[PDB]
Amino acid sequence: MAKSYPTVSAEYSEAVEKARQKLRALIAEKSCAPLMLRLAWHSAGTFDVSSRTGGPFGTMKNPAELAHGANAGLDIAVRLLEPIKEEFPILSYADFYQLAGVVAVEVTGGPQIPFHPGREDKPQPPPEGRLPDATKGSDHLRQVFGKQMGLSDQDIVALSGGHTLGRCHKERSGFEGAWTSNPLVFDNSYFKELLSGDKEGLLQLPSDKALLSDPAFRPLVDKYAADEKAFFEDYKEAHLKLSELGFADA
Ligand code: HEM
Ligand code: NA
Repeated sequence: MAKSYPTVSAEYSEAVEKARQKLRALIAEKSCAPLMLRLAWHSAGTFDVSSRTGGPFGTMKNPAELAHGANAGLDIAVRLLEPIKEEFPILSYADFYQLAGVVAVEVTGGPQIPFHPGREDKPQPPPEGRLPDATKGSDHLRQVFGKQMGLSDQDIVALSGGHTLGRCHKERSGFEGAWTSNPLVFDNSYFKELLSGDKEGLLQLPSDKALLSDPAFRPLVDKYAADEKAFFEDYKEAHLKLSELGFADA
């Protein structure tokens, strides 16, 4: 009951479904689901509840936001998706990029995240600096996910499982390597690798390691490493909330 979703026309809903189908095909055919999940997450994760600025309002299309250091490489994702967007002028960029994130999780075998249309494309990007610093720890994660976005500790650990997909690139973030041996498969391998420690061929960031030493985050790591179904359930709920920060709040 925290949300009151807006009414959109049948044509809008039809466009969402047709765009979803095109996105499912492109994301699978181009093997770019991890990048598209990162696109949706960096679009949404800038929300600060105290000012109601940032969030999933289409601003990743804005070159000034693409130029943020944390968004290096997301210009590639925007350009890859633009041919589909051109076929769906009725849709907001805000909805379109969140739909791409939901599709990225689906096509890699993850949970089916509900999707509710109607986000507006806002004119101003957030200030740079809202997203998490990979070199910091649990206090910082709580400032970013909790104080800014309004999400719970469970949400932090579940969403960190997005690193089950993809990898870091030296020219984008400056880190280099994948968290998992199967980076196109949405599963609980991220948490299993965290628990087994550093090892040749795989990466862990300081922010990942902070989940192991924190007394509230660690039981959640243990749970998700042991129980993929529980991870999928909590991930679905957290991704839904993330994708709707500042949107349709009652
Ligand atoms: C918890 C704090 C987080 C930190 C510090 C963080 C940091 C990073 C960094 C440094 C990269 C590498 C970017 C590059 O070099 O290409 C990355 C990639 C990625 N992030 Fe996170 N991230 C966080 C949370 C999340 C969340 C919440 C999600 C989604 C639910 C997510 C999904 C991804 C994905 C899928 C990639 C790989 C992209 C690719 O393969 O191109 N991350 N993250
Ligand atoms: Na994986």
